[PDB]
Formats: sequence, structure tokens, C-alpha cells
Amino acid sequence: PKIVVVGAVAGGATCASQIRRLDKESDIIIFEKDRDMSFANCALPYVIGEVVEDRRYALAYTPEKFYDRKQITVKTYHEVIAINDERQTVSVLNRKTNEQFEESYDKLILSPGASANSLGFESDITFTLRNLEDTDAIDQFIKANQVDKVLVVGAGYVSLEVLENLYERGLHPTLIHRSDKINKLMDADMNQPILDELDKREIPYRLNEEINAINGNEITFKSGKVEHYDMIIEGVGTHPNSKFIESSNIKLDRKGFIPVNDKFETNVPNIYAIGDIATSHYRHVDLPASVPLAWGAHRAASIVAEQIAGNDTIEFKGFLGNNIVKFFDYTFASVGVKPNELKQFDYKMVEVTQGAHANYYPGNSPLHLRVYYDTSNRQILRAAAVGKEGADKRIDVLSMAMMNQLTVDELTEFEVAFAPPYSHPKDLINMIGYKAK
Amino acid sequence: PKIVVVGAVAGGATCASQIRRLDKESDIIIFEKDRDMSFANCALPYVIGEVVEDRRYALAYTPEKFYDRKQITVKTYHEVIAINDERQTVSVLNRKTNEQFEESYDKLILSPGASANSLGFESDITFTLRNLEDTDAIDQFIKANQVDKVLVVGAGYVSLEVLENLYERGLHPTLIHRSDKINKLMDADMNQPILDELDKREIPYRLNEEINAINGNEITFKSGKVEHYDMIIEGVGTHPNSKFIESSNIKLDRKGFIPVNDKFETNVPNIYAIGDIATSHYRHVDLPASVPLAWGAHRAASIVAEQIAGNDTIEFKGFLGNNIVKFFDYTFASVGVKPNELKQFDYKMVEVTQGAHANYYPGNSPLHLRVYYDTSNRQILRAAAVGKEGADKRIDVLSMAMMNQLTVDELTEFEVAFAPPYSHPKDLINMIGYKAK
Ligand SMILES: Cc1cc2nc3c(=O)[nH]c(=O)nc-3n(C[C@H](O)[C@H](O)[C@H](O)COP(=O)(O)OP(=O)(O)OC[C@H]3O[C@@H](n4cnc5c(N)ncnc54)[C@H](O)[C@@H]3O)c2cc1C
Ligand SMILES: Cc1cc2nc3c(=O)[nH]c(=O)nc-3n(C[C@H](O)[C@H](O)[C@H](O)COP(=O)(O)OP(=O)(O)OC[C@H]3O[C@@H](n4cnc5c(N)ncnc54)[C@H](O)[C@@H]3O)c2cc1C
Ligand SMILES: *SCCNC(=O)CCNC(=O)[C@H](O)C(C)(C)COP(=O)(O)OP(=O)(O)OC[C@H]1O[C@@H](n2cnc3c(N)ncnc32)[C@H](O)[C@@H]1OP(=O)(O)O
Ligand SMILES: *SCCNC(=O)CCNC(=O)[C@H](O)C(C)(C)COP(=O)(O)OP(=O)(O)OC[C@H]1O[C@@H](n2cnc3c(N)ncnc32)[C@H](O)[C@@H]1OP(=O)(O)O
Ligand SMILES: [Cl-]
Ligand SMILES: [Cl-]
Ligand SMILES: [Cl-]
Ligand SMILES: [Cl-]
Ligand SMILES: [Cl-]
Ligand SMILES: [Cl-]
Ligand SMILES: [Mg+2]
Ligand SMILES: [Mg+2]
Repeated sequence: PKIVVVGAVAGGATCASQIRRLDKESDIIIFEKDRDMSFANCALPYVIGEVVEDRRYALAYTPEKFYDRKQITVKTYHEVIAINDERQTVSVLNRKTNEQFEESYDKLILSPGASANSLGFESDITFTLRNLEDTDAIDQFIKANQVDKVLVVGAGYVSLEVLENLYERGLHPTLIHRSDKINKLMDADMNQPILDELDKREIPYRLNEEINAINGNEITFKSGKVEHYDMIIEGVGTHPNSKFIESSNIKLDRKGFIPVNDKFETNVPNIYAIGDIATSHYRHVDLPASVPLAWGAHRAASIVAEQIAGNDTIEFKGFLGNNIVKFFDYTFASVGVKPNELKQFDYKMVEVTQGAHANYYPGNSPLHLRVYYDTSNRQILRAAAVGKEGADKRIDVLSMAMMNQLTVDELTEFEVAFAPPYSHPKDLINMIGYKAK
Repeated sequence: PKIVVVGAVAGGATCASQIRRLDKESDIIIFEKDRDMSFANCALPYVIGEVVEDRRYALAYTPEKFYDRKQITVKTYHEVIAINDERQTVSVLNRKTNEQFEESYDKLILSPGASANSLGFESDITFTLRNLEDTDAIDQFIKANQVDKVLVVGAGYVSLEVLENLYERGLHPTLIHRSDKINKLMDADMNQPILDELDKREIPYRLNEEINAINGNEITFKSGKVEHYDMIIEGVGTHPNSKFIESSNIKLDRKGFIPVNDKFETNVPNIYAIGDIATSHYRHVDLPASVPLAWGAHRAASIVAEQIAGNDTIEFKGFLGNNIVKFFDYTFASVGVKPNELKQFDYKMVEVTQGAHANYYPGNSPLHLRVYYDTSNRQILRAAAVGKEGADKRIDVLSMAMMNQLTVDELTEFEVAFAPPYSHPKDLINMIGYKAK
């Protein structure tokens, strides 16, 4: 079938590539409104930090290379401006010529993702981060203005990564956030080490703080404070890229996202939606879920490829919401329902704090593992881990446990890989099980 | 009930402690033939390397302290020499006085473990490593003789750990092994990094090599080579400590181990066996399994405690054989049936080598993950991982998968925790699933 994809990055380029694996005959075209396809979204903070020097690392493909290797046509600087779903075409604006045309499809795959929110100030020193163009712009501005003092707005995991990278690059960031709910996917009390790490490096932060006014480099804050900053990076949330979809028959939710079934189909025949734009449900509980992360974009890309060109009995089973961020010396990982969603269950909490590995083995550090379970059926609802070592390992194991609706009690049976550098004969995970009675 | 335990270490002392958690009234006595109870078996190589220098990490308790804390009586230098099961007593030799006596029991728990094999040479410079007495003897010999050149015999995980530790201590070890089958718990073609790490540090080794003759410090080898060594550490396997059991009605297998049911019961009423001495079955396949490692000793200890003084519905579900060793910069981990046992199945192998984390992200290292599955039911039979980073994480996740009867194909559904320092949007585990078929 003739395949049209909207968006040429984590969901879109991946999905097109996965289709080509199964189908070498069908014509596949991707439209991308911006300059670059297949940029490494998750690499961008590290590019800013000069942790990733080789820009070859930030871009996986050019349209020419993508066609040479995969025979997939990608048109950059081409923005889909409408979906004419009944005639099965899309309206495309060629941004270089400002001329529009229609492209027909047999199957349409929407992976337009999300755009950065802006505070809306009239300021030449303020930047958001979403693609490689933005990264280039930030880097250029730092060099052109010899930026030192930088205001980082927002305490979400990406903004935190940006802050760390600015610090390591040698700049002097200050963090502000409009509330005290930093790194919001993690349990609030377990986020303390973020503040500790800031304090340790004398990186200033202010929570429940906001920009009031901007006058050149002079920033006035809600608190009444006035500070001079060379640059501002705003990480104040994102919004779905769905304005071009509203005139079509596709059903959007009140927030502008696209609900999909387990085949990643929209309500309209022959149109799929994947990635950040799509909403689904949890795997382990009967609740809606939105998990705008890379794993889900890649998984959906594969499922849609099977739907279109492979085994059409392959369907999504829902999200667990596994997520993770590194901040300086610490790892913060969680999986399952969000903190605010626990209230929809009758639940209990079990936790342990123990060395990541054998206490006598050097380089040890305390790992805090927390598990919530449903009192009606003993099933694990949520797990969270914070520490310098071992948090990703425990949370990945628990993700696998939840995938199978494992109970908290059965954690006593988990057979860990033990040698002194790695764990304990009764691992932290085992101890959760022993302590659950 | 009056409880007698044989062996006061990983299985025995742990089990006694777990019983006391549940039962404060029963008399509990442990007989230990050697000097120390509760020594840290797994720490011993690191004590030798002077990595672990605090004595308090080398053993947890003296009998006096154990009694003060838990009211459990432990008699060291007391060797059980016979089990008189028809009269419900054991015969015990007080090794200090050289007098024997009978001790009655209502329940008997056997955790005698295994002893190190010896090459049988008459050599004052040769040592084996099994307990803290051995560790002290090795340390003292090194200092008393200004040991520099050490011959390490055997290439199993214990020997490898001892070699690394002798090197870090500043000594000069040479490794020999009778064959090329080093680190046998790992796939034979995945062990090359062991040899690479030896070469990189110019630590000599010879495979297909054996001690032929010893004359003082002059060692003559199978290869015909003649070398002088200050010390020899022999790691040439272990044998079950079961000779004292043979005259009793307890059923032993032909290799000298004790088969037990899922309650860790022997064939004889009121007698349990746990730890290295015990044989059971795999959890995921219908085959016999023996896994002489700490996790199993500890899990069996808990189950036996529940059987005697707690919830007797709690039963073992079998072994997976999860195991791991560090050697210099590398980790070698595996789980499931042994390579030699794969032939009992119709199976296929799938593998991937990929960076442990995001390719553009620094400090990366290639991680090799291999998975064997049963073609009859797509179930996972064995997994193995080798790399500087991430191998323990992948194998623990796969251990949890096998616990849950996951098919290889369902690995595509594993929701990993992804950010650049930790993994990929399609993790190695996911790629195993995609590559299967
Ligand atoms: C700085 C940063 C760090 C991140 N770090 C992590 C992380 O550590 N872990 C994690 O799991 N996730 C991380 N993410 C999230 C991640 O990148 C997304 O979940 C993923 O990219 C979603 O895939 P997508 O295809 O939905 O959106 P994208 O990858 O953002 O691709 C959407 C594309 O569609 C294009 N587009 C939109 N509308 C149109 C149109 N009308 N016509 C043509 N093209 C259009 C856009 O320009 C864009 O290029 C990070 C994101 C950012 C920005
Ligand atoms: C150097 C070394 C490193 C190791 N590293 C690891 C590792 O990294 N990971 C891992 O999972 N495992 C490791 N192990 C394995 C581990 O220690 C065993 O699996 C565990 O100790 C088994 O517990 P057990 O109670 O069966 O035997 P043990 O812990 O060895 O205790 C058995 C005790 O019974 C006593 N005994 C025997 N017969 C009698 C008798 N007739 N009367 C009285 N007492 C008796 C013995 O003297 C001994 O003290 C290591 C072992 C060694 C020696
Ligand atoms: S923010 C974090 C996530 N963001 C993004 O992913 C950024 C943009 N991503 C993309 O544009 C695509 O994901 C690109 C980079 C184009 C890759 O697309 P694919 O996921 O489809 O992978 P490739 O085709 O480039 O192949 C790479 C290696 O993986 C193997 N492989 C992919 N898919 C499969 C399946 N379904 N089954 C078996 N193997 C598969 C490839 O064969 C290949 O192996 P190599 O030995 O490296 O060639
Ligand atoms: S070779 C690898 C393993 N090494 C060996 O096992 C060496 C020999 N080990 C032993 O001799 C025993 O294991 C000793 C050290 C004597 C004690 O065994 P336990 O496993 O029972 O540990 P403790 O009794 O000293 O208790 C310590 C902490 O763990 C908590 N805890 C133990 N058991 C449970 C259960 N069943 N349920 C909930 N919690 C449990 C304790 O409460 C305790 O916590 P603290 O921080 O000390 O208050
Ligand atoms: Cl990326
Ligand atoms: Cl239309
Ligand atoms: Cl729907
Ligand atoms: Cl230990
Ligand atoms: Cl008898
Ligand atoms: Cl590969
Ligand atoms: Mg007799
Ligand atoms: Mg490769």
C-alpha cells in the first residue's frame, strides 16, 4: 500500500523503517516540517553540554541516505497542514516555496509528536529545546554572547538534564520551578537528592518561583527578586502537534491528543497514530495512560508495521510507564501508575534502603527501593528507586514483574544474580517480598 | 521443637536465624566442625586481596555474640560424624577434647556444604580456599614468606576472583587450567574477555596445563616447563560434605548430594537439607538442578524456617541457576539450564551485541546478550550476557521473565527504563524478541 508518514523522527522514521523491513515493494513517503529527520532527541541536552561533541552523533540519517539504504522518500521542510481523510490525501505545505499540494495515501501514519511550550515573553535571550535546530541555536547563542549565567526554568527531567549539562560545560545555571513538584514522575520525597546535588555544587535553585517580567537581561521574579541573566532555557511543558488534524474526522481528546486502540488505529479507517500524540491505557490496571517517551514510540512503530505489512494479530498490551533520569551522581527511576493515580486504588507501600551491593565491597551506596501494591489482589501498582547505583536494574526487573501482573509476595522468589559487586543473597527486591507480610 | 543444625554458615546460621524470627521458644543448636561460624564466604577472595581489610566484614558473629543476640547455641570445633536417625540423635565429636556424644533432636537441618578438592601433592606452599581459617592461613603465609610469585590453579569463578585479588594486592600470579574450558558457567565462546584482561595486564596464563611434580618451590608442569613459585592456590573443584550421612537412612544420590522435595525435606521424617548439599529441580523445565550458590542457600533457609515455625504452605518452586562473576573490567552472567543441558531440548539461539547504553553517550561498552529458547513452546531456556556494563541488569530481567514463563517473542513487550546513560529505546532485551522467529 502507498504509505504516508507525518513526522520523521522517533515514531515516524522508525515506523517507516520497520515497514520497509517487511515490505520492499510499497511506496513510503515521510513529511517533516523542520530541517532534520532522525535527530537524536534524547542526545540534545548532552550536545549542549559538549558531552556529545561529534554532531554526527546527533543525526542518524539524511533524506538522501535514508533513500539510498531503505528506498524511503523523506521530504524535510514539508509541513502537513490538513488531513483530507475522506479522499485519503494530505495537504502539504512546501515551506521553501510556500506552495501546497496533496499527497495520496492508502495508509496514513501520524507521528507528529509534541512542541515545547513557551512562557510567551518578548525576549531574544530565551530558548526552548525540542530538536536539533534548537540545539544549534542554543549553542550558537552561548558562543556569540559568551553566556555564563543561565536561568533554567522548569524542573522536569529534561530541564534537569539541561541544567547538569550547562554546569559541566562550565556555565553557571540557576534552577527555578513554578511549584515544588520537581522531577514529577518520581515520588516527591525520593527526589531530595536532586536538591542535595544542587546544594553540593552551589547551584542556586528556587521553587514556587516564576518569571514576572523581562527587561533585556534584567529578570524580575514572582518573589520580587531581580537578577541579571545572559540566557534563559524554558522547559515549561509541551503541547501536542495536532492543530493540523482538527478539521479532519479524527477524534481528538480535550487536550489535543489522539486516542488509539491496541492496533494504534484512530477512529478513522486507514489512519494510525503513534508516539507522543497517541493515548492508550495501562497494561497492569484499567486506567488511561499517556507515556510520551521513546520506548513507546519505538514499540508502536513496530506494532503498526506488523499491522500494515506483517502479522496483524500483534497488538499493544498497554503501558507500564517505565521512566528514568540521571542527575549528577544519582539515578531516579519509576514504573507503574503515577503518584497522583495511587488514590484510585486501595494500596499499601513497602520499602527498603540497603547497599546496592555487598557492604564490604568498595564503592557501595545506599539504594532506596519502594513498591506499592493493591490490597484487593496483592498486585504491584508502582515501584520507585533512587540511588547512585542499582536503581535502573531494580526498576527494570519490577517492570518485567508487572508485565506479568506479579504480586508483591512473589518477589521473595526472584532469583537474583549474586556476587559481591552486584547485589545480595537476599536482594533488595527479595526483601520487599519478605517485608510485605 | 528442639532443633539441631549441622553447619553454621550460609545455609545453617541463616536458617537458624530465620527460625528464631518466627519462634522464640524452641531450643536451637548448631554444630560447626571448624573454628568460625557465619564467615563471609563470598568476601574471602577480597580479604586475600586486601580489598576487604576490616575483620568485622570477614565474619558476622562469634558463638558468644550469636547467643547473646538470638539465644541460639553454636558449638564450633564440633563435627557431626553420624546421623542416628532411627533414635533421632546425631553423634558429635568435640574436636578440642576428642570426645564424642549424642545430641537429640525433634528437627534436624543439614547444611554441611562442600569442601575444596586437593591435587594431593605434599606441598607446604599449596593452599585451597573454602573458609576463614583458609583465608587467614593464606594471608599469613604471604607475609611470613614475602610471597611474590603465585601459581593459581583452576579457572572457575573462585580461582578467577582469587587471581584478580592477588594481582591487586601487588603480587604476580600465573593462571593455569587443565583445559580451555574456563569459567564454565558461561558459554565457552563468550569467555574471551577473561583472556583479554589477563593479556592487557601481562598476567601470564597457560591452558591445557597441569602441575606434574613439586620439589620445594620448584614446580614441574605437564607442558614440560619448570618454574619457581612462592605459593600455590588450588581451585580444582569441590565435593559434598556427606560422608558422615552415608550410614543413615537419608537417601543420597550417586554423586553424594541429598535430593529434597519442595519443602527441602529429605526422605526421612523431620530431617531437612539445604544449601550446596541439596539437589532439587529447575523452575522452568522438568530437569534436576543443583545450584551451589548463596541465593539458594538463603532462599532454602527461609523456606525451611516457614516449614518448621511458620506458614508451611510456602514451598520452593525450583532453581533458575542465575549466576555472575566479575573479572577486572568485565561481568559474566547467565541464567537457565547449563550449556551441556541444552541438548535435551530442540532449541534455537538468538543474540545481539550493542552498546550497554546510548551509542552517542560516553563511557559506553559493547554488551553481548544471548538467549536460547525451546522451539516447541517458544519458552526461554538459557540466557547469557558479557560486558563491562549492563550484563547484570539484562540477566536479572531475564531471570524474572523466566520466572513468569515468558516466551522469547514476548521480550519485544518488555518496557525498559530508557534514558541515554542506561539503555536504548529498543533495549537489547527487546531486540532479542524482534530477532527471534
Ligand atoms: C531534549 C529531550 C530529551 C528527551 N529525553 C528522553 C529520554 O531520556 N528518555 C525518553 O524515553 N524520552 C526522552 N525524550 C522524549 C522523546 O524524544 C519522545 O518521546 C519521542 O521523540 C516521541 O516520538 P514522536 O515521533 O512522537 O515525536 P518526535 O520524535 O519529537 O518527532 C515528531 C516530528 O514530527 C514533526 N511534525 C509535527 N507536525 C508535523 C506536520 N504537521 N507536518 C510534518 N511534520 C510534522 C516534528 O517537527 C517532529 O520532527 C526526550 C525529548 C526531548 C525533546
Ligand atoms: C571463596 C568463595 C567465593 C564464593 N563466591 C560466591 C559468589 O560470589 N556468589 C554466590 O552465590 N556464591 C558464592 N560462593 C558459594 C557459597 O558460599 C555457597 O553457595 C554457600 O556458602 C552455601 O552454603 P552452605 O550452608 O551449603 O555451605 P557453607 O556456607 O560452606 O557452610 C557449610 C558449613 O558446614 C560445616 N560442616 C560440614 N560438615 C560438618 C559436620 N559433619 N559437622 C559439623 N559441621 C560441618 C562446614 O565446616 C561449613 O562451615 C563462594 C564460595 C567460596 C568458598
Ligand atoms: S529520544 C530517543 C529515541 N529517539 C529516536 O529514536 C531518534 C530518531 N530515530 C530514528 O530515526 C530511527 O529509530 C532510526 C535511527 C532511523 C532507526 O530505525 P530502526 O529502529 O528501524 O533501526 P535500523 O533500521 O536503523 O537498524 C538498526 C539495527 O537494529 C536492527 N533492527 C531494527 N529493527 C529490527 C527488527 N524489527 N528485527 C530484527 N532486527 C532489527 C537492524 O537490523 C540493525 O542491526 P545492525 O547489526 O546494527 O545493522
Ligand atoms: S556467600 C554469600 C552469603 N554469605 C553468607 O551467608 C555468610 C554467612 N551468613 C550467616 O551466617 C547468616 O546469614 C547471618 C549473618 C548469621 C544472619 O542471617 P540473616 O539473613 O537472618 O540476617 P540477620 O538475622 O543478621 O538480620 C539482618 C537484617 O535483615 C532483616 N531481615 C532478615 N530476615 C528477614 C525476614 N525474613 N523478613 C523481614 N526482614 C528480615 C532484619 O530485620 C535486619 O534488618 P536491620 O537493618 O538489621 O534492623
Ligand atoms: Cl536519541
Ligand atoms: Cl476529505
Ligand atoms: Cl479509540
Ligand atoms: Cl559473604
Ligand atoms: Cl539410628
Ligand atoms: Cl548484533
Ligand atoms: Mg547406627
Ligand atoms: Mg552492531
